[PDB]
Order: sequence, then structure tokens, then C-alpha cells
Amino acid sequence: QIITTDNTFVSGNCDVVIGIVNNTVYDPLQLE
Amino acid sequence: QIITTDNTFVSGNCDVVIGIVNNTVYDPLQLE
Ligand SMILES: *[C@@H]1O[C@H](CO)[C@@H](O[C@@H]2O[C@H](CO)[C@@H](O)[C@H](O)[C@@H]2O)[C@H](O)[C@H]1NC(C)=O
Ligand SMILES: *[C@@H]1O[C@H](CO)[C@@H](O[C@@H]2O[C@H](CO)[C@@H](O)[C@H](O)[C@@H]2O)[C@H](O)[C@H]1NC(C)=O
Repeated sequence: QIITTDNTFVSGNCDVVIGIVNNTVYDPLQLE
Repeated sequence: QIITTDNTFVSGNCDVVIGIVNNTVYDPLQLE
């Protein structure tokens, strides 16, 4: 599935998770 | 409860599920 803000819950600062990867998540709110 | 896009998740093509029923779902984003 396309990784949207409904599929995922966000909590962190992108410096503590070992193995995190760079990608763009999608939001259904900005478009509307 | 009123069938909204958060109560349900969408995945399919309306042609493979046996017993599907025509109805309208609701989304809280189009109004806003
Ligand atoms: C994911 O993307 C980040 C920015 O969108 C990257 O941060 C950068 O990190 C470099 C050094 O790695 C800095 O020079 C730069 O200023 C910025 O902070 C991040 O590195 C990147 N990580 C991966 C794994 O792609
Ligand atoms: C649910 O609603 C669909 C359209 O909103 C219906 O599709 C139609 O199917 C007929 C043939 O039955 C076509 O002639 C028409 O062009 C349209 O594609 C669908 O049938 C309907 N299903 C039920 C169970 O009511």
C-alpha cells in the first residue's frame, strides 16, 4: 500500500532509530 | 455508526468480492 499518514503513526526525531531509511510519506490533507 | 472513510479501509475493484452492496460512504475531508 502507498505509505500515507493513515498507515503510519509518527513519533520520533529521526536520530534515535537504528536502521531508519529516507522516504516520503503522503498525507490526504494537503491536496484538499 | 455512519459509514465514513475512517471506519472502513478501501482495497479492491468492486468486481471480485461476492456479495458486495452498492452504497455511499462518507469522507470528512470533502466538506472542509
Ligand atoms: C536522509 O535525509 C536527510 C535530509 O533530508 C539527511 O540529513 C543530511 O545529513 C547529511 C549528512 O549525512 C548532512 O550533511 C545534511 O546537512 C543533512 O543533515 C540524512 O543524512 C539522510 N539519511 C539517509 C540515510 O539517507
Ligand atoms: C452498483 O452501481 C453500479 C453503477 O453505479 C452498477 O453498474 C452498472 O451495471 C450495469 C449492468 O448491471 C451497467 O449497464 C451500467 O453501465 C453500470 O456499469 C452496478 O450494477 C450496481 N450494482 C448493484 C448490485 O446494484
